Amino acid sequence: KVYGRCELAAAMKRLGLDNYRGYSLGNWVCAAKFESNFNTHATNRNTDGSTDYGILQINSRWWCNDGRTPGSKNLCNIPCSALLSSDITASVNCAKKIASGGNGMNAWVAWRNRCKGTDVHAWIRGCR
Repeated sequence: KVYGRCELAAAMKRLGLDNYRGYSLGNWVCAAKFESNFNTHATNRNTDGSTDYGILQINSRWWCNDGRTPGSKNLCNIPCSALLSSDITASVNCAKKIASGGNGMNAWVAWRNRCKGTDVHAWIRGCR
């Protein structure tokens, strides 16, 4: 799947992501095109023996299982798969918990690349 920006972003609101660890959802939204381009089934394999997955584009060897990655942890104890689904909320639910770490959006430098220091409400406006 691949979700439409607004069609998708008030969905995060549903998850209250907005102000998840003080994080405005636009910042979240962003990461999705930048790290997800809002594609549910988009998944990027690394030259590090693993792929980030989902739209979230998070690394398996630390979070999910696709039974593939040598020495992977899957601390999410879940399917790497269950996330690229045309309904990301699941991955979201895991991604969200994953921010419980100190680092924050930092873990998506792509975020720090784009989403960091940027006008995140630039997403919010003109969509209910």
